Amino acid sequence: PLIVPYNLPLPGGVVPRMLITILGTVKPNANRIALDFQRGNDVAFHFNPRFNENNRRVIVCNTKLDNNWGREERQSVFPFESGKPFKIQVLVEPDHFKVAVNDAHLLQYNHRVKKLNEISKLGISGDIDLTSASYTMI
Ligand SMILES: OC[C@H]1O[C@@H](S[C@@H]2O[C@H](CO)[C@@H](O)[C@H](O)[C@H]2O)[C@H](O)[C@@H](n2cc(Sc3ccccc3)nn2)[C@H]1O
Repeated sequence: PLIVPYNLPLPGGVVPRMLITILGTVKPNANRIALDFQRGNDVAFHFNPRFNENNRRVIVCNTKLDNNWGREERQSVFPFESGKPFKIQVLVEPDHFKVAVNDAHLLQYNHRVKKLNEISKLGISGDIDLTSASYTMI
């Protein structure tokens, strides 16, 4: 049981074949969740489930540079359900982050920030009860 918002240090940044696992439970009337993989103040990879944007559920992903959001990447495949236990796995690959939820592939996001070994924090926020956050090499 971890207090949200939660900061997970990623020592020496990320690297291909590093797997980051987030476990928790979605709150009963959730509206939003966010994962923010940060390089200093920049956000290399923002992963943002939205449960009610114009009465649709959507995943929004983006990058923040010098305090400005860039081009959003959107999709309607949406695996989360309010009130349920979830697992998000983010696997760093050479050209992209890959995300799987509850053991089903969800999306990939190409690397816009290229200094991977400087992406040294993961922020976890929004409408969840967070159980644990950790990493391993596969
Ligand atoms: O681009 C990614 C960002 O998008 C904006 S919303 C964006 O705003 C633009 C300008 O008005 C419109 O042009 C676009 O159409 C529209 O999508 C979101 O507010 C950004 N966010 C999401 C979250 S979660 C969260 C929020 C509070 C507390 C905990 C977790 N925290 N920050 C980010 O997701």
